Amino acid sequence: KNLLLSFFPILEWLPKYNLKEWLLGDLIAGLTVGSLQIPQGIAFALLAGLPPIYGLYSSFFPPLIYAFFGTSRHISVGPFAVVSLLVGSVVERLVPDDNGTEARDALRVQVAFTLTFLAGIIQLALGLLRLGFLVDFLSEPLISGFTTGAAIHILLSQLKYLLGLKIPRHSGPFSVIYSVISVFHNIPNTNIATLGVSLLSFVLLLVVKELNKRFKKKLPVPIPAELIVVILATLISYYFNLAEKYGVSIVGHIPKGLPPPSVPDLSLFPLVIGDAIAIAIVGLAVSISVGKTFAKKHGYQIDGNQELIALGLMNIVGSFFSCYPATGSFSRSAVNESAGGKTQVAGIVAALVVLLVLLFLGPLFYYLPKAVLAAIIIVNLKGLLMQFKDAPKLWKVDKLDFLIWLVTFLGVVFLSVEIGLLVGVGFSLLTVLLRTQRPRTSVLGRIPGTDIYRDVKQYPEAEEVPGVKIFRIDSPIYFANSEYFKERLKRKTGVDPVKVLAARKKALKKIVDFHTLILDFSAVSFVDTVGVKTLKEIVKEYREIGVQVYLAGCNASVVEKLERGGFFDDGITKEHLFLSVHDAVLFAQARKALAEQ
Amino acid sequence: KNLLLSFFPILEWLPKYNLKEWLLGDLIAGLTVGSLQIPQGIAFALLAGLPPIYGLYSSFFPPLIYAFFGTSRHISVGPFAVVSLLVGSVVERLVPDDNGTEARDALRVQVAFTLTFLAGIIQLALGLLRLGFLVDFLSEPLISGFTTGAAIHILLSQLKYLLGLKIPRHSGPFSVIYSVISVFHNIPNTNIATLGVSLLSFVLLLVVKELNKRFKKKLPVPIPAELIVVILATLISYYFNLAEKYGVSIVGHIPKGLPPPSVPDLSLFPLVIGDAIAIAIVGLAVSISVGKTFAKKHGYQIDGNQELIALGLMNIVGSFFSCYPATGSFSRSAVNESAGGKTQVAGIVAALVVLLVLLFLGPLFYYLPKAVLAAIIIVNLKGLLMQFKDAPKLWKVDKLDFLIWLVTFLGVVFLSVEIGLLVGVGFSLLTVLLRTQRPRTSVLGRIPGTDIYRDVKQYPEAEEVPGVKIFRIDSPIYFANSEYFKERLKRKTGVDPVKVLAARKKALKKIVDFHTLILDFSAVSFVDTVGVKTLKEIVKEYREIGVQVYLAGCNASVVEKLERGGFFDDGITKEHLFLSVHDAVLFAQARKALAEQ
Ligand SMILES: CCCCCCCC/C=C/CCCCCCCC(=O)O[C@H](COC(=O)CCCCCCCCCCCCCCC)COP(=O)([O-])OCC[N+](C)(C)C
Ligand SMILES: CCCCCCCC/C=C/CCCCCCCC(=O)O[C@H](COC(=O)CCCCCCCCCCCCCCC)COP(=O)([O-])OCC[N+](C)(C)C
Ligand SMILES: CCCCCCCC/C=C/CCCCCCCC(=O)O[C@H](COC(=O)CCCCCCCCCCCCCCC)COP(=O)([O-])OCC[N+](C)(C)C
Ligand SMILES: CCCCCCCC/C=C/CCCCCCCC(=O)O[C@H](COC(=O)CCCCCCCCCCCCCCC)COP(=O)([O-])OCC[N+](C)(C)C
Ligand SMILES: CC(C)CCC[C@@H](C)[C@H]1CC[C@H]2[C@@H]3CC=C4C[C@@H](O)CC[C@]4(C)[C@H]3CC[C@]12C
Ligand SMILES: CC(C)CCC[C@@H](C)[C@H]1CC[C@H]2[C@@H]3CC=C4C[C@@H](O)CC[C@]4(C)[C@H]3CC[C@]12C
Ligand SMILES: CC(C)CCC[C@@H](C)[C@H]1CC[C@H]2[C@@H]3CC=C4C[C@@H](O)CC[C@]4(C)[C@H]3CC[C@]12C
Ligand SMILES: CC(C)CCC[C@@H](C)[C@H]1CC[C@H]2[C@@H]3CC=C4C[C@@H](O)CC[C@]4(C)[C@H]3CC[C@]12C
Ligand SMILES: [Cl-]
Ligand SMILES: [Cl-]
Repeated sequence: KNLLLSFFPILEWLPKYNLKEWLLGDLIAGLTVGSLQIPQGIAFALLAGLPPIYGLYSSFFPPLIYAFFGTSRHISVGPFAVVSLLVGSVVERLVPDDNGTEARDALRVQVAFTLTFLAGIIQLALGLLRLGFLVDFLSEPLISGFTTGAAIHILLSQLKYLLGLKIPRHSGPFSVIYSVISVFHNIPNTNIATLGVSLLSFVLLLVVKELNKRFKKKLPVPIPAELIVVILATLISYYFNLAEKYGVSIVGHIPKGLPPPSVPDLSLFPLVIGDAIAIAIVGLAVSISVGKTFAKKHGYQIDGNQELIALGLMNIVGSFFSCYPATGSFSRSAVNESAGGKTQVAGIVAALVVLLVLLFLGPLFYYLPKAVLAAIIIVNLKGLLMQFKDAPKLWKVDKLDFLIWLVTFLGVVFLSVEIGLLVGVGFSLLTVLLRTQRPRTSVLGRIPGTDIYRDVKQYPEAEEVPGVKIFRIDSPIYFANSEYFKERLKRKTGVDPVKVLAARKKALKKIVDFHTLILDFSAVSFVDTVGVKTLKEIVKEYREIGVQVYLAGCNASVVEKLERGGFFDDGITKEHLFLSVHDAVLFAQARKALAEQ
Repeated sequence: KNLLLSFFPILEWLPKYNLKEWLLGDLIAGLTVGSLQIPQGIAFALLAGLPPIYGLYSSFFPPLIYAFFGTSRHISVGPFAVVSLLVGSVVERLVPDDNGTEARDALRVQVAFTLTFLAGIIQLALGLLRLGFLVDFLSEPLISGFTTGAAIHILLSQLKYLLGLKIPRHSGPFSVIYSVISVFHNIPNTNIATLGVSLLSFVLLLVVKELNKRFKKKLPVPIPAELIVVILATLISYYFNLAEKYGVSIVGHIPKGLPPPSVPDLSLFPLVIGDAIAIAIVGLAVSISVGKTFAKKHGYQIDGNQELIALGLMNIVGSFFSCYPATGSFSRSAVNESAGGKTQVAGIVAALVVLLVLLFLGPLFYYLPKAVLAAIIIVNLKGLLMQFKDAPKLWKVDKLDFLIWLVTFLGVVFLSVEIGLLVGVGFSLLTVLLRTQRPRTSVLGRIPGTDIYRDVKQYPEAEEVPGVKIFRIDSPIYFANSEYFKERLKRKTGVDPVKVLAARKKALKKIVDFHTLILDFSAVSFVDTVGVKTLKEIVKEYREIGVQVYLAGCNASVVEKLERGGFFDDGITKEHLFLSVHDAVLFAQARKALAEQ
């Protein structure tokens, strides 16, 4: 049935796969992306505090399970920088660095699996409850700001490995500040051989990237830069024996064999639930952003809810099979597309390359220095840092879009990354109220010899109709802007009906221009409860000083809510609702005439 | 100057005060409200965990300082139920109940003063920075929900005092649940004499309230119920000697003398900053709500910012002079108005009544049982509990207004009161995005023999113009709803321009109805950055399949932001902006004719 084929997209898109003009392309793309996943896999695993094999496990399992339940065709899932950074924060916070090393690593990976599990379950939940419309509310400025901030943290973290210092640091409030001054203090304790292999690594990386970009193809597959750099570095550090002689830190023992099946111990559920919620939201945001971009560019559509179910299932299975939360990335996805990726066959191919390295190659990466991994992370951070090109653009167009970007960026750098995201999302939602809370109110006049009405301050041509005052608000009337609307009505019509009633009563017990106000509700998108209360007030007041109030332009939903809210018994009838300002005006003049006689 | 008179309203409204038809009324109102403040002062002081004299200090100082800097004329400030409940939470959390008693009380009141100070400073800050428009965003359902929840907590807290049990409880997550089952467990440990004086207290209160309400005036001032009940109870508990014989808990020693000048020790600033922020926001919300209600009803206006400055100064001075955060209340304000309050002279009068009780009367309230105070609190909780009459009303009109009320109510009862308020405010802001995220899109037709255009599905009369497709969205085009807008455009116009371009290119390299789309932007309130990007996409796509796109109805601000965002160089010129759908249609038909030849 259509439900089972929509809950397993693989069973629908796989039979249709034409093996002649696609298979070659997807195999090229898969080999290119596998060659890129291995080094980064290990690197991002260090950045999350886990042992190095978890990167390989996270590069193997997730892409498979996604290929099965996933709707996007150009996304590459795996271990990505910012999710790695969040997992790292949690692990070293629940497990300080102080037999002992293996005990610490066992508790570390238990925390990692609990994180993966809870994040998977949250993503899966949101997907089943059809709440995948809430990923719309994660603004593009919000995620730009967020990922740029996180790239500042990731850059600072990998400075220490890059010199060879042994600085402890935090990800807590203002931690960046004392972390960089910690690095400025301990720069005389710089290992020189570590700095050497770091700069050698960067030189080899920039040579290979520039060379294979500008120079002639002579290759169906581009040159895997990170892989050959990792290979050359481990060979050098094994021959010249850097580890024991010069004291250069290396990657530990990488074990041979498939992942062991594990169980995330939920004893830690109340400690890590906060960071698991942050991991789930960041995963959704970046995975679905990428999917949507490539889908638009290649002329197809992804389902947000099925993407949440896919990503959720991916992380839960990974949780059992010794992984840490995977997510879509723009860098791998760009590489998977530019290589000639057409389907999730490319993901399956990449995962087979990581698989053969998990089984066979394995402990050849013993003598790999940690400085080469830190350099790889930095050259891949280019992407996220070039998003500072967005703060001027936003500035030029919309200052509230600029502020969302700035608040999230500063939130992330100069407080926690979880707190940064929370503050950013709040401010993001507030900016809608801030746009609608002082709307654009106008008094309309008729253009001479035409049956259209427009603003009198903006179109001096338009004349007010005698006896008839027409006022138009250009916004919803809800709790934020209802007091303002009533005030601006009483200011631009130049009548306060309660002051006028007070004057008239006072004069009569001691012994206005218009007879009809027409509210143009064409632009009133919606009303809430406070809006309806305010409208009842306005109509009752102007009834008391003897002024009929007509509504000209209400949409169906506003009339229905005014009807529910009891607008239609305090003097106003549904015979006072007109279709256009003109019809209201005509009826008003006609009533005035037939009531004169 | 006008600044000094606006920063001290007393210096402007006091000289004008006419001593003949007001002074008598304000003195009656002041005596009525002083008589009501004394008992409740003490009661609410117990509910906040402080010693009983702090209620009297908080009933004396704040009303004075408010009379000086305050803009409202019917508000009565003092110690109110919900602020008392928040202060209490903080105190017993930072100071558990375990010489010893006086040491604990000293640290308790130090915490209380720090709370008052920080809350005052936050209110003052918001007022100076002209951020008093943010008190608009605190919806009426949000505050109804919140105060009703808090009244459930306050009611449960005063059950234990009312029976005479010695149950410990919390205000933490789900604390209500195990707190009520704690009371159900310990009901066999009920003191009988305590329950006696509790029920005697309630009987005297309901007798005096009903009697002085229905029966003949024979009185310029109504009968102060709470005061005479406190007096009768202390006399009974002193003669019959309840305290030592039957073990009835009593109010401690109430000291004679003016408050001592104190200093809030800011060693506790990082412990109590959260709860001080909650106290400041709840104070603003309830004070300004009351001020606005009575101002509307009596035909004047209050300044939100000057109210924040007034309330801030009030709490800072109180902080120094041995008080805890005061706020406006609807109950006292109603009583101050119904008694014949005209100005803040009534507040000054009330504070003089509390003053003479601080100096002279004082330790006569030694033998006052705590059960009488708990009964007074419960009969004053009527107000807040009768707000359950709001959940049906909201339900009937607007389900999102109903959900704001429910989420805040449940947040407050079944989690923390601070967390309840935070969750409520979030959801409150989200409901604006939820209303605007799937707006009402339409395809418009011309009414026959009329130059107006309306929906074709809703008005079958209207016919589409040949060659011209008119589409109208009835919302802002921002990040929440921009993908939807593009989708609904491509669905209701029945053309996907990228699919059409693909078909045409494919056909040409192997070997639509309309020529003009008119976007009616009359109801587009605003655009953000993502909106402009989407609009550029739409225009570029329909340029590629050879369809001119005109904008008919953009307001000034949208055109300016489209101009900034670079909308006006990808094929569209400012010569494609029309004033009305009709003008666009005419121009489109004319261009088509003159281009045919
Ligand atoms: C009661 C509960 C309260 C509890 C507390 C909670 C309080 C919550 C907080 C709420 C406070 C937020 C209020 C914002 C009001 C909106 C006004 C607004 O922004 O419109 C813009 C002004 O803004 C700008 O353009 C400013 C940009 C510069 C700011 C920092 C630069 C630093 C550079 C780098 C230095 C780095 C570090 C420095 C930073 C420190 C002008 O807008 P516009 O041009 O007219 O166009 C758009 C139209 N609108 C939007 C205005 C309609
Ligand atoms: C664990 C529980 C967490 C619950 C959180 C609840 C959810 C959060 C809700 C968030 C709602 C909105 C809060 C964000 C306010 C933005 C401020 C702003 O406009 O400043 C802008 C940049 O300034 C910045 O750089 C801001 C940096 C971050 C913002 C801090 C806000 C306070 C919360 C931090 C909490 C600290 C906690 C301490 C440690 C725990 C510039 O100001 P501006 O005035 O717009 O400038 C233009 C001038 N005019 C003309 C417009 C006026
Ligand atoms: C990606 C990031 C995510 C991270 C996670 C964060 C997730 C954040 C969460 C977000 C989730 C919120 C989504 C809400 C969707 C809006 C739909 C909506 O409410 O419209 C209404 C349906 O709603 C109702 O009427 C329901 C009312 C009853 C509910 C409980 C009753 C209990 C009674 C007592 C029992 C007590 C206990 C029981 C309670 C347990 C229908 O609306 P309508 O009639 O058409 O009129 C208005 C029109 N609109 C508004 C619809 C346009
Ligand atoms: C200290 C740091 C704090 C930072 C917080 C950050 C800021 C918070 C941001 C708040 C943003 C929005 C969150 C509120 C979600 C409302 C849920 C909803 O719609 O349910 C409603 C009632 O259900 C209820 O009774 C809800 C009760 C409270 C809501 C809990 C939300 C999770 C946060 C709690 C945190 C727990 C923390 C644990 C302890 C610390 C009904 O659901 P519905 O689906 O609408 O029903 C109608 C059905 N359809 C048709 C509409 C579908
Ligand atoms: C996409 C890739 C190929 C870009 C080129 C990568 C190499 C050759 C170059 C360009 C990108 C560069 C990194 C980008 C980011 C930064 C941050 C900056 O504050 C210090 C230099 C540093 C750390 C750069 C070092 C050199 C670098 C790694
Ligand atoms: C310092 C951290 C917070 C990064 C934030 C950078 C912000 C504050 C800076 C970076 C570059 C800046 C822009 C650079 C260039 C111009 C062009 C000029 O004609 C108007 C100002 C404008 C548009 C600047 C506005 C502020 C800006 C966006
Ligand atoms: C405004 C005043 C005068 C109302 C009348 C007060 C007295 C006479 C009456 C009516 C209001 C009543 C209280 C209102 C609230 C509740 C909550 C309910 O679950 C149990 C009874 C209890 C605790 C009531 C006890 C009796 C009570 C105190
Ligand atoms: C139990 C706690 C959470 C209090 C919340 C009460 C809510 C869920 C209840 C209280 C009273 C109820 C209302 C009582 C009466 C009616 C009239 C009927 O024709 C339609 C339903 C309607 C409108 C009910 C809807 C739900 C309602 C508002
Ligand atoms: Cl990446
Ligand atoms: Cl009260």
